[PDB]
Formats: sequence, structure tokens, C-alpha cells
Amino acid sequence: MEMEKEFEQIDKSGSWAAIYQDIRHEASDFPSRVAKLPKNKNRNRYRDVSPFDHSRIKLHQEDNDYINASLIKMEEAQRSYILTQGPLPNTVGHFWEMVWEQKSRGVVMLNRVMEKGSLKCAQYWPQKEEKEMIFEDTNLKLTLISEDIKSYYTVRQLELENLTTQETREILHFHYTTWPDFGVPESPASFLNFLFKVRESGSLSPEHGPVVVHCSAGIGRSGTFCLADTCLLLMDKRKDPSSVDIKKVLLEMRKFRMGLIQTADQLRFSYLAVIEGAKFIMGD
Ligand SMILES: O=C(O)c1csc(-c2ccc(C(F)(F)F)cc2)n1
Repeated sequence: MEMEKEFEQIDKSGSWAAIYQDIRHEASDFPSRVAKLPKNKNRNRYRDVSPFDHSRIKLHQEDNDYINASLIKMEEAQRSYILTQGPLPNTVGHFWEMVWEQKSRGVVMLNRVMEKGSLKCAQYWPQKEEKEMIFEDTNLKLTLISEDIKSYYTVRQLELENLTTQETREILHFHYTTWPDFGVPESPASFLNFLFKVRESGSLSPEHGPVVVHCSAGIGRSGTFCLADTCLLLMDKRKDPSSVDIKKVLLEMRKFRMGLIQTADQLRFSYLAVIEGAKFIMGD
């Protein structure tokens, strides 16, 4: 079925939970043996969220190459994304090592450091220009260059230096700051505006490594971001945009990381975002 009318048909019939459970039943199951080794327990935020072995990002290190991060490679859309958990106190150096080694331009953050009164990820970037951060375990230096605070998101320019080689690179930090502590946003308008700002920066384009996207577990809000982006790109590429099947795209993405889209409310929100976004693209 088309999307917008399949949407109204699920609303009127109140069957979002049943649609979402079908997706969960059909989703791929692949091994994640490296994630579960005892030496990696303090590298995982949640025991039930792990990268598959076949698609996990490897650190370029001979001691321990493990990070909780996955490469989502979308062949028809010609987009790739790295989805990862919010960094932990003992993985902030690994996080920036990955950004460096994978040649990423941008980092997309969809959570606040504290939500619901608890810490959802480490304070992994510097908050003042004159107070830079050094990660001694991976030999990197990180400096805040500039910061632009808007009503729904903040953009930061960061400098990452590889202290072994003295090479430097500019990284863009895109921070969506207004996702509610409970539920999903009422309108997708600010999330879509945010997605378009990431796109306009070059961070999603083939001349760079894959964008790094995270929330707390790296599957829920993060899944919504890449699902909406890929569906809108396919609608632009194909002769028949009504042939884009959001449930099929989500199942393809779940071949590369488990659990993408965590609730039936997140599924409905993804439909809403793609539907509204397709009207703004045109060309109208
Ligand atoms: O209209 C359609 O349904 C349509 C148009 S292009 C397309 C398609 C393109 C590429 C690939 C892949 F090889 F890249 F995987 C798979 C499907 N489907």
C-alpha cells in the first residue's frame, strides 16, 4: 500500500502495536559473540543491545578492537551510517578513535547528557574553547572551535588532532536538544528541519566517511533518523515514489543492527516524518 493512506488505515484501526510486533518477529537474528566476551562488559551500556559480529566497527588496535557500534550500509540509497551507543566514561577515547579512523565528518547526537534524572551518556566534548580535552588511551586532542545554539538544536565546530601524527580535522557536532523525556515529538517539523541541516553540511555525503549517529542505546531515536533519511532519498531516486515501503526499509536496516525503532510510537512518528518530508522536498 502507499504510505499516507496505510497510515490513516492503521490510525483508524488502532493497530500500531500489532504492526510493530510483526516487524519484531520478522527481524534478523545474527550472532554478537565479540560483544558478549567478559573483557568487554564495561564497554556496553545495556546488556540487551549489542552489535552483530558481521557489521560491527573494529578499532585499529591489536589489544582490544571492540566498540558498541554498527555499520548500516544502504545499497540502493547509496548511504551509509554508523549507529552507536552514547559513550561511557571508559569508552570516550574509543569513540573519538572511531571517528578518526572511519574518516567521519559529522556526529549526530539525539539525547541530552541527563534525562529523567539519570545520566544517559558521558560529557564527551569540551564546553569551553580554552578547556580542551585530551584522551590519553588513544592519543587524541579535541578542541571546541565555535558553538551555535538554536531553539531546537545546537551545532558545534570541533577540532580533532591525532597527537601521534599532528594531523588535524574539522568535525561537525549536530545536537538535537528537544526530544521529550517521554514519548515522541507531537510534530515532525523540527526533527525534519534538523535532518536537512545535517544534510546541508556535507556530513552525509560520499566524499566523507559515514556519519556517526547516537542516542543512549543507539537504536531508538537513532533508528528514526536514518530510516527517515533513507526513505526520503529513495522517494527522490525512484520513478514511482509511492513504491517506497517503510516497513521493508526498516527490516533491511535491522540486518545490520538489532532493535532499530524501540516502540510503536517511534514507528508511527517515522511514518509521520517521511510523509510530511515528502511534501516539502517538492517540489512544494
Ligand atoms: O520502483 C521500484 O521499485 C524500484 C526502482 S529502483 C528499485 C531498486 C533499485 C536498486 C536495488 C538494488 F540493487 F540496489 F538493491 C533494488 C531495487 N526498485
